[PDB]
Amino acid sequence: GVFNYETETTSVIPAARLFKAFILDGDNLFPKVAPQAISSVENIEGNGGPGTIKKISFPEGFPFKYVKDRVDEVDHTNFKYNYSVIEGGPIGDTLEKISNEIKIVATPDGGSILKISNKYHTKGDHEVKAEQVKASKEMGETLLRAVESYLLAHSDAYN
Ligand SMILES: O=S(=O)(O)c1cccc2cccc(Nc3ccccc3)c12
Repeated sequence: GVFNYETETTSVIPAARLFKAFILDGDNLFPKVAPQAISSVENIEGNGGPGTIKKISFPEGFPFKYVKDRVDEVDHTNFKYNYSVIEGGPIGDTLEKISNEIKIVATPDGGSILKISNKYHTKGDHEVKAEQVKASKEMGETLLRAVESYLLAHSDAYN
């Protein structure tokens, strides 16, 4: 079945720039700005649109070795990005996939709000518990803050 978790968070970076950097160039940026959270990002198949598979490797000592993420949809107009965790880490005989949706909305103060949905699809009925969702939110927030700091310090990046 499906467990749905939603959260919101804010950024001081304008939506279109954040989307370009944080969403569209995560493969380059994440290992660069947050090597302590993501060791590498490998493009396995696809040119960036629906169906593109990436392998995200975590550094030694992390709970999981890697996940493979599949790009589901990329909306350049409305700053929406949907992707699914389809292999590795928590995926296996109890969890089929985690389907994620991210939308970035402009705010009049020149920042943005990120609205995030994560839907865990389980095999049989055993539950997703707070600890796995908490860890996921922590990682996402660490990645956001690292990218934000980089975009603040490198004004010519992603204009
Ligand atoms: O979805 S993620 O792709 O990890 C993600 C991507 C980008 C930014 C995120 C910010 C906060 C939490 C996330 N994950 C999250 C995890 C559990 C519950 C709610 C949000 C973020």
